[PDB]
Amino acid sequence: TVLLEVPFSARGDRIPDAVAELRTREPIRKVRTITGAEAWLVSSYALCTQVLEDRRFSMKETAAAGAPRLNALTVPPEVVNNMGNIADAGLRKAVMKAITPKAPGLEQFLRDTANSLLDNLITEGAPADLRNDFADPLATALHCKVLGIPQEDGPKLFRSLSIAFMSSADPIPAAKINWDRDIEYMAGILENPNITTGLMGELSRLRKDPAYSHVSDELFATIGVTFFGAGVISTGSFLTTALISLIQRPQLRNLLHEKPELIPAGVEELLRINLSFADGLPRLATADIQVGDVLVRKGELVLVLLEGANFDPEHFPNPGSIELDRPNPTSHLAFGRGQHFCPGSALGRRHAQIGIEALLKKMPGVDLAVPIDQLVWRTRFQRRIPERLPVLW
Ligand code: HEM
Ligand SMILES: O=C1N[C@@H](Cc2ccc(O)c(Br)c2)C(=O)N[C@H]1Cc1ccc(O)cc1
Repeated sequence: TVLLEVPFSARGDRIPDAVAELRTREPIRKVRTITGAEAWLVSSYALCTQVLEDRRFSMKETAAAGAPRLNALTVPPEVVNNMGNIADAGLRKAVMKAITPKAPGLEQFLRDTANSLLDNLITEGAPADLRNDFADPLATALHCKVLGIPQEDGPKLFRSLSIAFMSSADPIPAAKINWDRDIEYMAGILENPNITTGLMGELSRLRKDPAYSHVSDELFATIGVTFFGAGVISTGSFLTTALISLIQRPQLRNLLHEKPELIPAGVEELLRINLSFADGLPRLATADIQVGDVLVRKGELVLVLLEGANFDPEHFPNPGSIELDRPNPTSHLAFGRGQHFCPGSALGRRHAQIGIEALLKKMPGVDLAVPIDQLVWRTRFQRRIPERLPVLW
């Protein structure tokens, strides 16, 4: 037999039994990735947290030439260090402030957009596709608003994402074509006097402030492309797979419909059980480090399996059940942990909370319109998502 291959399954509606078996028997284990490289797969909560909290397991160094790779880069190697570059430029605080869900009227815009999308699906009649005609457009509209760019430019930027977030064994020619085009777009945005709000409006002002005169135009444009792409793919894919988990739990769907004040706690549990990340989070050891029973050596690749941690019964008893009264509800790893913890975590929560609130009000009887096994799971991608999510109500 050949060495165990990752990823185990592209399905986002069920966790393979192999995960709990590995976690119990071999919570750090050698595997082979799609590139042919070997890596250490970490699958318990305790070891996942250890890796993510030790900066000697480096994100930036995953991009080094000659390193064992989870997958091929779809961005320039410097962009793997995006958050470090933002910090070095003195821009971290300003970026964080621009992506909070607390801007005036942002939540009202999200509710208005979600309700408009749902009204259009109702008018058209069932079946409706909740990914392509709800979750993704809501994510795209949110990110255009947060960035300050025209809503009408969302669709073209969005069309780059089915390639940009591929998890490929080899470089992707289309990823470069789309990247260069999207960078050119954001560079034009920085020069566009109509763009005065949101993240791009703020970056456009900082760009002309003397305290930032030597920050490169490349970085300013890159911030726009990366925050659009990462935010849209992550929120769209999370909401889509959360809606599946909700539809498959009619008792919970009815509880949240009747008591919407529980939606935040329900979204936190949906984050915990979410299988949206298709691969473990990659890190390269910069030193020899003991992790459980394995001495990881300098230069080796480690993969932090989020669902390994989030379904670990030693941390979350009865892990496959959504329970709204856990004592450790936000201690999941859905947004990562440590140096690279997701900077858009609050916006991602609010996107999902508002999307679910609106859906349950407009379509309280929402149900799958096809048997669940008929969903088509995207392969070789950095997220797990169904190509279409057909529902009736
Ligand atoms: C539910 C939605 C979201 C989920 C589940 C999610 C998940 C994650 C995870 C797990 C990481 C850690 C990656 C790693 O450590 O290797 C991360 C990082 C990141 N996320 Fe999110 N995310 C979401 C929403 C967003 C949003 C809305 C934005 C921006 C608008 C965003 C931007 C980023 C960026 C830029 C990073 C990289 C941070 C860094 O390298 O230090 N995410 N996200
Ligand atoms: O900001 C970043 N940090 C790192 C780490 C990272 C990688 C994949 C993700 O899913 C997440 Br989330 C984080 C990076 O390599 N790239 C960007 C995200 C990004 C944006 C647009 C793209 O086309 C491709 C990647």
